[PDB]
Amino acid sequence: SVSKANVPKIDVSPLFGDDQAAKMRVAQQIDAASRDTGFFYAVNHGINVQRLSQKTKEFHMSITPEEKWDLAIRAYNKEHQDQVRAGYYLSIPGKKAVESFCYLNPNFTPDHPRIQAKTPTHEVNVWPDETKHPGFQDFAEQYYWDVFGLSSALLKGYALALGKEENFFARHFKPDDTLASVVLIRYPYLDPYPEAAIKTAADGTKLSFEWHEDVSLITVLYQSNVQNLQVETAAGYQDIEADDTGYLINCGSYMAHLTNNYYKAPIHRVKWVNAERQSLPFFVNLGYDSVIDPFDPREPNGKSDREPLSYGDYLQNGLVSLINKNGQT
Ligand SMILES: C[C@@H](NC(=O)[C@H](CS)NC(=O)CCC[C@H](N)C(=O)O)C(=O)O
Ligand SMILES: [Fe+2]
Repeated sequence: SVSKANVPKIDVSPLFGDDQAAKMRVAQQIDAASRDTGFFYAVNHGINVQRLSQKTKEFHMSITPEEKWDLAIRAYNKEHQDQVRAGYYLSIPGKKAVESFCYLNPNFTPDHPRIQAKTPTHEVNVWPDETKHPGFQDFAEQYYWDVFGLSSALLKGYALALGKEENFFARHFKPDDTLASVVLIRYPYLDPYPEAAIKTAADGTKLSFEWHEDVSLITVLYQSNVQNLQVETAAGYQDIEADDTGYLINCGSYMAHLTNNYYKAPIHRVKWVNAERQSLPFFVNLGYDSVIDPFDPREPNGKSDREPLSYGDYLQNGLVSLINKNGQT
């Protein structure tokens, strides 16, 4: 008595090519999914997810407490005042089970103009010692570009779905300046599992992370094959099936803003499961000054009474608000 949500599997391979009629047939599927539950699995994506999972497991199981403090974001280590987003997010044994590592655009180097200007939401990534984690930084940086490619293709499908030219979103999603992030999250098996680390929903469901809409344009997520996510629907919360061969895709609240809620940002939550598993989201964020004029695909003239919002303003407000609502992660 918690039924499964309709989450279609869509073959996105035409989005990488030049068959325009085939791309329109993919765009139709994206439209349908975005108007129903808001979630779909992208299949035939070209990314080696098994390897991704293996490399990530090797990192999570070998990092030590010393390394974690040395990489910690400022919420856990006061000496690291520049690390708001990038770094290690520690667990608190007996109180908080989850732990994670976040990194941003590898092009945000010490000489990048936005780093020199000290613009909010831009940081230089921190990495563990190469001899303790051979090949990890290089793997993680190449993964960023692999998922960036998949995301650009997906944004082509969303633009066509909405009646726009294929580069409508993608032209604002650029290697030199995207604020996109990867998060490598570890959810542990624990015996006993501390009650303090388990939250409870109004409907009685045990949770690891409460209800929310994503802070993103779209979210491109790989998870282990253990069911955990739920989406709010007409008929209550419904289970999203796991599939550790595909990427789970949904719209974030910036997409909802731009489309006047034609494509809603679905409300979803993370169930508590006592299992050792991985959750590896890529948050598709645009540039700091990117602005798309809002429109409404349900209106004849397509006009909307929403005002333009720059991406940088959206993102900094969003990330802080999500911490205030659902806690530091
Ligand atoms: C999917 C994953 N959830 C999450 O990652 C949750 C909700 S979408 N996301 C966040 O807390 C936002 C992380 C932002 C990141 N630090 C950045 O600076 O860009 C999970 O819990 O499994
Ligand atoms: Fe989410």
